[PDB]
Amino acid sequence: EPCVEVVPNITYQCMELNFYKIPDNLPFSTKNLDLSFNPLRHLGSYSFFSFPELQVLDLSRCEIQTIEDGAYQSLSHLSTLILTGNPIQSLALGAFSGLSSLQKLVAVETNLASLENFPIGHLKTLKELNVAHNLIQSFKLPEYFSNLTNLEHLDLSSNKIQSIYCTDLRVLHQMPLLNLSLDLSLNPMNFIQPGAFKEIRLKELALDTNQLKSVPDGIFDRLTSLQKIWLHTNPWDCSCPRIDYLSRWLNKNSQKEQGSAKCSGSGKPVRSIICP
Ligand SMILES: *[C@@H]1O[C@H](CO[C@H]2O[C@@H](C)[C@@H](O)[C@@H](O)[C@@H]2O)[C@@H](O[C@@H]2O[C@H](CO)[C@@H](O[C@@H]3O[C@H](CO)[C@@H](O)[C@H](O)[C@@H]3O)[C@H](O)[C@H]2NC(C)=O)[C@H](O)[C@H]1NC(C)=O
Ligand SMILES: *[C@@H]1O[C@H](CO[C@H]2O[C@@H](C)[C@@H](O)[C@@H](O)[C@@H]2O)[C@@H](O[C@@H]2O[C@H](CO)[C@@H](O)[C@H](O)[C@H]2NC(C)=O)[C@H](O)[C@H]1NC(C)=O
Ligand SMILES: *[C@@H]1O[C@H](CO)[C@@H](O[C@@H]2O[C@H](CO)[C@@H](O)[C@H](O)[C@H]2NC(C)=O)[C@H](O)[C@H]1NC(C)=O
Repeated sequence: EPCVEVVPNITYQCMELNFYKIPDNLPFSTKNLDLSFNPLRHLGSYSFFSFPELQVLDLSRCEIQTIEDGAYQSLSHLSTLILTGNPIQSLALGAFSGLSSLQKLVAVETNLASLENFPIGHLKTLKELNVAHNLIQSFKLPEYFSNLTNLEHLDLSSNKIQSIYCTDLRVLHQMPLLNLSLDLSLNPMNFIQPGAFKEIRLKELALDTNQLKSVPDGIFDRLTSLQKIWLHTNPWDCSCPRIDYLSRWLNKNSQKEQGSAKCSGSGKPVRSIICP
């Protein structure tokens, strides 16, 4: 057997074994399958018919360019799907058909340019979507996000987002159950429009290591139950009264600040600024 048997009947590690096809020699009972670093290249319909009990499937760095309709149709119990580092160029509209239990979808560095085209609108069980390290230019969340009533973590870090506009979070405003962690850090973001966050419950908000010189007055005033926020490594303009709102807010909410937002040119912590 080429794969490593971690737990008999349950967990198999098939990493870097030059598989060009899904293995057919493993137990039907398998729950956890790691196929990372294999030249899989294309996933046809019913690729995982031998693995109906799968809960976790790792397809990281498998050179996958295309995923056909029903590629994972068999996988009614899959909770975690990992597609990190595949040069995906064709994702069929029914690519994720059958994934009735999916809670975590990891699509880091999958050549993703927009959420609009991304066929995940039927995955109502989804709790976490990780699309970090991609090519997304817009934070406008598509209408299908209203289907994702269990979403609690959205990672859009290391993308190509330059702005947050008011309309961007429109879909989320109608969703009271929401308790969302939102990572928008490591983006070339230099603009946040006034009123962009209106009373959403963002448990966590990361906007560090962007290109922000300022934020609108009152931008965070309507946030509900914010627990942690990252704002550091931005070129903050600490001239008064421009920095008045943000310095006041960070001072008051200092327990929530992770890391230290600092003034461009002086390095003084933004939370320590007091305008005359
Ligand atoms: C956002 O969701 C809606 C509906 O959500 C349902 O999704 C299913 C999979 C399941 O999770 C369930 O719990 C949700 O209520 C999507 O709109 C619906 O799309 C389906 C097609 O998959 C339509 O069903 C079809 O209906 C026609 C007749 O009307 C039949 O001939 C077909 O066989 C099939 O049953 C359904 O009508 C749509 N509902 C409405 C009111 O639009 C929507 O597509 C989705 N958004 C995205 C972009 O994914
Ligand atoms: C547990 O898995 C076995 C098959 O895997 C066995 O043999 C090795 C691969 C070994 O590493 C270890 O995983 C395990 O002992 C299942 O038995 C097989 O079931 C199929 C039908 O699905 C039969 O056709 C096979 O004859 C039979 N054994 C063989 C030789 O492969 C077994 O059903 C499964 N048990 C549970 C509780 O799910
Ligand atoms: C979002 O916040 C809500 C409100 O506190 C959390 O829901 C509660 O979670 C605790 C612990 O699991 C339970 O004791 C309460 O009964 C829950 N209340 C509800 C709404 O039924 C929720 O867990 C938070 N979400 C995240 C992702 O942390």
